[PDB]
Amino acid sequence: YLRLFGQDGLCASCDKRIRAYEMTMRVKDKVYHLECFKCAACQKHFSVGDRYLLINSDIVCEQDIYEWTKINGGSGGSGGSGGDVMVVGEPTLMGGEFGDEDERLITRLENTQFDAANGIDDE
Ligand SMILES: [Zn+2]
Ligand SMILES: [Zn+2]
Repeated sequence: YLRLFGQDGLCASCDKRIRAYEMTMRVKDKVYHLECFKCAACQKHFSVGDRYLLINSDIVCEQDIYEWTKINGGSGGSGGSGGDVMVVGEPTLMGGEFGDEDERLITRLENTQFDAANGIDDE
């Protein structure tokens, strides 16, 4: 096996290399671009905090979910449990180094001060 530069999670929708920009969440088996993260029936874009359903090809929003599955699906309960929905995860930049090379060569003590407010949102 020969090594490759970049990412191994290509966009199964547009068949393009997911690198540098990407800014997407990790899906079940296949990874897709943010711009490519649109509905298969409405072609609309999804936002963080909303629940999405992954169809045979692309993502299908709750707006056309019933009518879409009704035409290309039907009836049939065969398999091993199926009825879960996932929320669109926030984008995480691949450009982030988290290492401690300075504390491994030289040992130094430092004092840090942080202020916390504490409080949750309801409305
Ligand atoms: Zn793509
Ligand atoms: Zn839709």
